[PDB]
Amino acid sequence: GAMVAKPFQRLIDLIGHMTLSDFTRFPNLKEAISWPLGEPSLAFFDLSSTRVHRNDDIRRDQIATLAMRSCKITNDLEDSFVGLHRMIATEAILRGIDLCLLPGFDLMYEVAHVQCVRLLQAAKEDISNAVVPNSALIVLMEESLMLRSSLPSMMGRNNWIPVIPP
Repeated sequence: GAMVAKPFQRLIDLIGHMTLSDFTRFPNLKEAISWPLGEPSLAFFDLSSTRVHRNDDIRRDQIATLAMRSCKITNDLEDSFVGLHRMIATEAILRGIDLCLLPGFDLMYEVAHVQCVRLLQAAKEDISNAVVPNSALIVLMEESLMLRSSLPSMMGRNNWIPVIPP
């Protein structure tokens, strides 16, 4: 059916035009977008943005592939969507994200939402290590500012574990 809201749509649409190296240059941010695939990816942003020109015919295949790679079920497409929905809920519970926002109708949006929450918590740690801001970092700073005033609960728990340098 339809979701009750899509709180991070605007941020998603900004991130969908950025590039992977705008995030991978910062250690905590890199880790933020390395869930759920086990490598840094903007693919869920790309499929969720309202600004990205995509082709509908191949959307369905891309979504299937992303689900299968996330949860590692490849033998049944519907099991893999269940599997990805489970990953979403698992991470959202840890992040303190309200599960009413994530009913599993638009799994691409839901992963990007959870990644946004990860990014906003991760940015604080990179900033307190005095990284050099780029426009990706500034966008995250601005969204946090807006939320601290509007609806601080949308950012979840302040429980990001800092990445340790190699």
